[PDB]
Amino acid sequence: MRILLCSVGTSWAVVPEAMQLLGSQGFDEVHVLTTASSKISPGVEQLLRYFEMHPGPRFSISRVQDFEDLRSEQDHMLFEEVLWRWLLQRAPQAAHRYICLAGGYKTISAAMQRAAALFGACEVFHVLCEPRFGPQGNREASTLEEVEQAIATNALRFVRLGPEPGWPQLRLLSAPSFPLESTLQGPVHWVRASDMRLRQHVEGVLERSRHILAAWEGISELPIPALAAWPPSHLRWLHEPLDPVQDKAWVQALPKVELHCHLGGFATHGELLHKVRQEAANPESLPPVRAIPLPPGWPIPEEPIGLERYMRLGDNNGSALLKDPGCLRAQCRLLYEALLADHVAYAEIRCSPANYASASRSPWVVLQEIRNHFQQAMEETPEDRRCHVNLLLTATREEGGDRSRIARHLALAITAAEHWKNGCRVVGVDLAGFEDRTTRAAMFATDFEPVHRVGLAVTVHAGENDDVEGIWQAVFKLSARRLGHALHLSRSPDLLRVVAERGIAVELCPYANLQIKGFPLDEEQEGSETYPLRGYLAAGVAVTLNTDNLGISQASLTDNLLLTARLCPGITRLEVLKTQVFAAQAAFANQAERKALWARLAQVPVPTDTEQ
Amino acid sequence: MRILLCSVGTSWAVVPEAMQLLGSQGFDEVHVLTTASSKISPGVEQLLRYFEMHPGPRFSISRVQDFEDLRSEQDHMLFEEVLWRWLLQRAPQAAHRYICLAGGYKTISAAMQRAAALFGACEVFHVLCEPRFGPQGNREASTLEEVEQAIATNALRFVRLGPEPGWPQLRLLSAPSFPLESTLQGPVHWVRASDMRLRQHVEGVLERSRHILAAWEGISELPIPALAAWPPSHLRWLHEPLDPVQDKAWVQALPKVELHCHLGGFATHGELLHKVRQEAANPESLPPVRAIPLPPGWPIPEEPIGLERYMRLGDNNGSALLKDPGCLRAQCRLLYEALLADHVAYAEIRCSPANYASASRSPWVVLQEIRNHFQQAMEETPEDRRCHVNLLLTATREEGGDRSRIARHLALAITAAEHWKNGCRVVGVDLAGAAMFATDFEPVHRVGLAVTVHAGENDDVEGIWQAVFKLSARRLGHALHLSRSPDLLRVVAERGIAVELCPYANLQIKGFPLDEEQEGSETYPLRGYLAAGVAVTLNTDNLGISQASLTDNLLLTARLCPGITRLEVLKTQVFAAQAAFANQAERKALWARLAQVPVPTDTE
Ligand SMILES: Nc1ncnc2c1ncn2[C@@H]1O[C@H](COP(=O)(O)OP(=O)(O)OP(=O)(O)O)[C@@H](O)[C@H]1O
Ligand SMILES: Nc1ncnc2c1ncn2[C@@H]1O[C@H](COP(=O)(O)OP(=O)(O)OP(=O)(O)O)[C@@H](O)[C@H]1O
Ligand SMILES: [Mg+2]
Ligand SMILES: [Zn+2]
Ligand SMILES: [Zn+2]
Repeated sequence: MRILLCSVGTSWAVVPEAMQLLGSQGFDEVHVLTTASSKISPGVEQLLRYFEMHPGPRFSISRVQDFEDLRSEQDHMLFEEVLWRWLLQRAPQAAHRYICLAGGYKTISAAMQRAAALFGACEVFHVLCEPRFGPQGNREASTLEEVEQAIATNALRFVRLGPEPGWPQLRLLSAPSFPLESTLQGPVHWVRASDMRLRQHVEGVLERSRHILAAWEGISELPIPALAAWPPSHLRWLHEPLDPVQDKAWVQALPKVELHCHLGGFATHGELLHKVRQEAANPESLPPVRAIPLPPGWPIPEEPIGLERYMRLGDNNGSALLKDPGCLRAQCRLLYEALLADHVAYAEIRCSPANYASASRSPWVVLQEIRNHFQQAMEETPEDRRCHVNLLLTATREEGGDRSRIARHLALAITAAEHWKNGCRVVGVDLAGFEDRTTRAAMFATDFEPVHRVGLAVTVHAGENDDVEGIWQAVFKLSARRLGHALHLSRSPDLLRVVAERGIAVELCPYANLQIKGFPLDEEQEGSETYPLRGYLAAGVAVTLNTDNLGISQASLTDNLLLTARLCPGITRLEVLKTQVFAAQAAFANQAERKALWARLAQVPVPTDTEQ
Repeated sequence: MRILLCSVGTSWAVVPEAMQLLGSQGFDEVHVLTTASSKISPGVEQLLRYFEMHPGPRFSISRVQDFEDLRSEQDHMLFEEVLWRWLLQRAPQAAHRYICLAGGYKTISAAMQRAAALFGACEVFHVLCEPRFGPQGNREASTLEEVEQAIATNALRFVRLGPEPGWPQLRLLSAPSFPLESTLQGPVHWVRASDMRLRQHVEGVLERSRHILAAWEGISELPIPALAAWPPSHLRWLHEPLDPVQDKAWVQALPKVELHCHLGGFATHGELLHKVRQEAANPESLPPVRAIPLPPGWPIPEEPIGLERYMRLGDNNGSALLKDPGCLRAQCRLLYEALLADHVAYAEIRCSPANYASASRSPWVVLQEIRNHFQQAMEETPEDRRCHVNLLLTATREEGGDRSRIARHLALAITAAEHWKNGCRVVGVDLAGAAMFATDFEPVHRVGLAVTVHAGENDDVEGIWQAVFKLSARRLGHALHLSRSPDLLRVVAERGIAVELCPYANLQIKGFPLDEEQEGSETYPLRGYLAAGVAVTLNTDNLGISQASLTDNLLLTARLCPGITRLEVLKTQVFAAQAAFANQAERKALWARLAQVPVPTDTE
């Protein structure tokens, strides 16, 4: 089976001439598309007559209604937009198509040759008749007799350039997808192009291909393989330094991952603290709102305020408050809205249910409510806009240490891990207060064999400190898989290798680290006191950027990603985009949750200021 | 610059008119391509006349010295070759390239257009002149005076089609790569094409670029990202089950990673055993060659012979022979050339230097020599086929309670960890075996050494638990009973711990059904581990006792695990590449070797 397709200009003999390209085998179905010019209609009748005679195969004559003649580029494109549509309907496949570019404009033959290499074809050929006919014998065949003279006298030359396989994304463009309006004005199919959709599709299938092939070299330096379809000018933008003020609208739209977030430090002051209190189940046991003054310049202080002072800023929330069932519900719902305004796709919230247990509300009752308040908010959100929330139970700070309180949280986490197997889950424990030397014994004095034997992951909170010996015991004694605020790894080069090669992730909180211990800002060169984010990446450490306390720090996740530009000199926009892939791998998520998080991470927003 | 390329034929006024595309500014140097036909010569003389009477931009006239009239596609093939090469010489840049497809045959314009669509161009226009000239005012301006009036009277209408982006890997082709010979028969540069490289290097690019696009979406499933450039038939042959008869040549040519290989069990008998004894420094001390019979069916025994009988099968080599300084070189060199013949790109050899120490050669002297016998062999191999060898020290539990050997090996590994920073390195210790939990393996962890633990012959699930969390093992050897504990099989996958599996050593020790029509209750746990997300690696263990190379071990999986595909054998190599104890420099060099996957030969 073989379709024939050719363009007809002012000479119609080409169509009967191409009929002999296969000797006497001909074509199983021929088609002719030409213009609406008044000089073409006269040739239509001749082909109709010649189609009336020798009517072996099926015939069809079509003319572009909206293309009289070539006056401007708008005309060629108009006919170009129709050729592909007509080329799909008449020719459904690419292995049966045969094309001739004899009749038509020099820009119409170019529209025929190009059109074949895009949707695939079996062959493209040309015809050239000897000018040994007509009066004086110095002209080519122009009558039904002269044409048959050259047909029977071997006066036609066929220049067959060769077949075209076609591109992969265009061999499935079916004509029904791009309908062509055909009018039956007798034996002529006058066609009209409804929309320019097909052209807007091919230009989108060949534009994306050229971008992928230009990025098939650094495809291993790209954290997200979906960045390949990005224009080369955009990929050069991605490789330049981050701008904290120009990229705010790009970082704010990134699908991010949260791994370090305390539930009790969320709404500590401002319009949010007063909103949590208004939800109290009994607005009579709420303690008086203290007056905790934020240090000057908050969120960016003038000097570090130490860890002890940093905790005290969250005294209007936490253990006091949220013991009320109504105020706890508000926190678990006002916090999920924050994770939706940051475009966070996966979050692990750190909670201490034993801090919220009253005489009638056991730690399990509190933990069961926290899980169900996030699971309801998760279910009331579209699957494409839904932030997945998992829970970590915290072995708290110096408030802990007692044997009768660090093993109650471990038992609570073990029971919860086996309880919920879908939706919001308890995925691990957070050994906070690990930097407390007194509580250090309590952490190593308690057995963690049950925690590891049930599949719960351990993350260690290496807060403000300089004891590199604690990090060694966290990796090898507690089998921790993540490290919190490990800001002095570069000092011990031998420990930086162990962390990098073993795959332990490091949780860095830009704002919390700046407000507690302080770091140089905007320095033109990397010195000795500089933030270690860029040194960890060079050493092969899987670093992640988190918020820690959305309320105490007064900075969102976007404000933490932007501060790295002013905190690490030279950090690029592919570096921040790379920490989101490290976080996705450091998350204590199962296969189902990971597969849903990579889909969200593979939707990096396109930049807008890629013009210089 | 605004270089312009013009094609000419029986009409020559196109070039003088095409030069007006830019208006009064014009071009800086317009170039013309022409054939060898005599009929075009009158235009050529007129074209030179126009150029000489219109001085300015560099004017060049080139004729196709091997094409005179369109007769067959052979002429067409020769036209494009020169055309592309001609366009690669007269117009180097893609922003200075202005092309006019008017002049020439009907197939010439397509080549002038298609070629632009492949190499790009600033513009490929089309100048049309009003037929208001000639003696009767009916023909297009043909003479010198008519062309001027056509330009002067604005009888020109240029049909601009647009610029051309081209293709990324094709928008770099320079002139010297595909040169040309221009015979100066006067002001005309008669050009000709020597070879056809500019049509085989181009036609093949679009072949590879369509494979990438087709297989790009189906990516992230290929362990090696470079496989996307494979033909779809090849990329679909990769997803079919392995066939350990027809694939003995593709598996043999694969770059492989060796993570479990014992030095002392290499040349245990046969021709290799005598080539190690033959090089002994003190032939008067070589022990007599004990008679050790191999169970019938070796390497495939009719029944599992257990571990105790397996060890005794290699009693003609090892500490018996390796205490000789000369026999320790043949072992280290006859072993490195066995990995070269197997295409191994990175290997970790397990040795016990304390078993070869005499009263004059301390364990450090033996290790000092083993390291330099591998480093010397590595440096004497080209850096293209060079297998990088690292060393693990095996601290085997002894059946005397004698833990002095354990102490010497652990101290030796810590000492050698800092000594060597390049070339062959001691990268970890092998805990081939409660005492180790009282051994205080912390010091090896503090110096950066990795730990590998052989899983005992018993189904000691509590043993694999303590290796992961007490010994902090990063790899597990012979952990065939992981599926027993569903919670353990999930901890191993989530922590990224790798499992070292030896298809022959496991078959000849425990025994597994072979070529069973479907998965059963006593099948090799390869596919079960892979499905559970466990990082699995296939090794040789003892290349001498087992009598099988790394290639044979990979093929035996086609029988132990029915339905295993050829993409899985590549996954095990990527898992090994990430489970290796190599550093960044070594890992970077190993990824380059892995990326050179051999291409399937049948595919049909
Ligand atoms: N620095 C921190 N370390 C650990 N958990 C913290 C920290 N700050 C806040 N939290 C979170 O707060 C919750 C319990 O602590 P909470 O905020 O109630 O503090 P507290 O010590 O009980 O008293 P206060 O009311 O003065 O804050 C848990 O979610 C815990 O994760
Ligand atoms: N498949 C196996 N399973 C367990 N242990 C093994 C296996 N293969 C070898 N071993 C033991 O592991 C250690 C590896 O050391 P190696 O084989 O290089 O030494 P050797 O020179 O053969 O020692 P020997 O003096 O015992 O003969 C030895 O104890 C060897 O017996
Ligand atoms: Mg031995
Ligand atoms: Zn914290
Ligand atoms: Zn072993």
